[PDB]
Amino acid sequence: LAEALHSAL
Repeated sequence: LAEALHSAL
């Protein structure tokens, strides 16, 4: 989650 969310935004 941390990584995916960081890149998504």
